[PDB]
Amino acid sequence: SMSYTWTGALITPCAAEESKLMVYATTSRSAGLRQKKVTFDRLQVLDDHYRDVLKEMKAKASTVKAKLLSVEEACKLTPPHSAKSKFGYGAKDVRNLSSKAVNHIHSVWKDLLEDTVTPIDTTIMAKNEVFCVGRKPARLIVFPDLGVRVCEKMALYDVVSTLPQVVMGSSYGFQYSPGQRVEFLVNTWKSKKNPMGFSYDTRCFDSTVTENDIRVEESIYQCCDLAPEARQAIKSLTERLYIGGPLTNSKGQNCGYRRCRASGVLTTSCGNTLTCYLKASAACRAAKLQDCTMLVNGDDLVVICESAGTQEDAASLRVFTEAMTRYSAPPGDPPQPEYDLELITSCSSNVSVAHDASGKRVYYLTRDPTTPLARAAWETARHTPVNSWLGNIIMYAPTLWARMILMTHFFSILLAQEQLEKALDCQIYGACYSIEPLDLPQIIERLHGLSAFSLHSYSPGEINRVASCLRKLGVPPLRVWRHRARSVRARLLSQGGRAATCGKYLFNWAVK
Ligand SMILES: Cn1c(-c2ccccc2)c(C2CCCCC2)c2sc(C(=O)O)cc21
Ligand SMILES: [Mn+2]
Ligand SMILES: [Mn+2]
Repeated sequence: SMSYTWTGALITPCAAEESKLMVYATTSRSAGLRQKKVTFDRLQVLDDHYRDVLKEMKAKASTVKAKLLSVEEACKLTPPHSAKSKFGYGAKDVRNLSSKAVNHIHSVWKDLLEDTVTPIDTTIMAKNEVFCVGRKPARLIVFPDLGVRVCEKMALYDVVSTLPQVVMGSSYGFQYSPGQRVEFLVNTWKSKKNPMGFSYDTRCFDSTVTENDIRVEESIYQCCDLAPEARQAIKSLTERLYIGGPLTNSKGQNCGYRRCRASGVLTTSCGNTLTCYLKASAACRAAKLQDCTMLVNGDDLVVICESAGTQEDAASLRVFTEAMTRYSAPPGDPPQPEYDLELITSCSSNVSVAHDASGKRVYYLTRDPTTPLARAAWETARHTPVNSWLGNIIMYAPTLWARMILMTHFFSILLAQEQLEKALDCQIYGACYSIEPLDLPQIIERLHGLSAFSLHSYSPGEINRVASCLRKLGVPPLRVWRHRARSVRARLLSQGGRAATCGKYLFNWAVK
């Protein structure tokens, strides 16, 4: 079946959007190009490898017990800036347990229990994201109304937060902080006698997810020991929402119909990760890969196994790809065997190595800095809700580029504007935090360890990547950042207190 059908009505913005300050932001103007790419017929043919892996996943899922959340619990766990309901209340009313919201949520719940067939309405919007130099079109986001979204937590929050780690174990990527993720990847790599690894990412993954895939996911959830109302709600959600439904634009027009994964539902991440794990584990068996270990984060897969030799390895990957494709998930770019862990990129990132103060080798997670730099650039001139700059500084604190460029430039600006003490909203790991810049040393220490303030002797390859990207983008070279940092550090130190703590920890590297 067609992943989507379209009426011709346009995907419309609900606010002024911005396409420029090179660096661009996606807008609804490009929605059409995305629509075209994401619209196609799915062919899927399952085989015994698939059935066998599924069986094993269900056996694990059958050891999980999950509860319903009360309306109140689901209200409190609703994010503060999520889109308001069409029924007269918003997130803040949900979070503060307003009778309007609570009564509507209860009525949505009752409807889900009493009707398991009527397709539920969704809104479709174009995502506004910043990229750098062609242009990629806007990604689409499909979500139901706020009341429905609270009900999804009621039925499934306890499931999505407990089940995936049980079914997928160490392969469930979302359990890992950056350093833990590296630790898993390095230990896996070092465990193989002659390691080979590869990344795979599916072309339009959400569009490739079929009705059957979504029903198989539901059948995994129903293996859990659940309350009878939960079972009914999960069924109803699956039939009325997850498998598909009508799409409405921001102006209330009907845009069409969805027969694939909606991107804006509670189960998107868990379900995509489970479905990718299922197809990829079965594809590892088809390909006959030896001593396979997988890491999955949605449709971002890394596989590390024992090499069977160069040509053998190249042929097995084609076999893996062929299996993935029969299962509905062809790659954007064909996977390539890698024999150096540093060269495997997944979730836009890769493992690299540096040295701590003692000279000990320390592995850490990095990435190509072009997008982070471009987003930081945007945020110097505009301003937004996520403050990706700050998020990158935190998640990529041990990297040469976050330390030399992002930390420097941003403290430079905070100092100049006297806003060291002003908290900033920052979206990280799906949550919105209010972060004070002076709190960074503690945050980084907790997330990455003290060695993050002491890494040196970066790998040549990583240093040259940073240098190249700066050259490509016309940003000053590393020597200038070091000079700037020495100045930033002196200034911080001059202020004493916590400002000095920042200078000392964040900018220890810039000292002579
Ligand atoms: C060009 N440029 C950029 C930049 C612009 C577009 C995309 C990425 C980085 C930047 C970004 C500014 C925000 C932090 C990362 C670098 C800077 S700083 C600078 C200077 O002369 O001091 C020049 C630039
Ligand atoms: Mn993909
Ligand atoms: Mn992906």
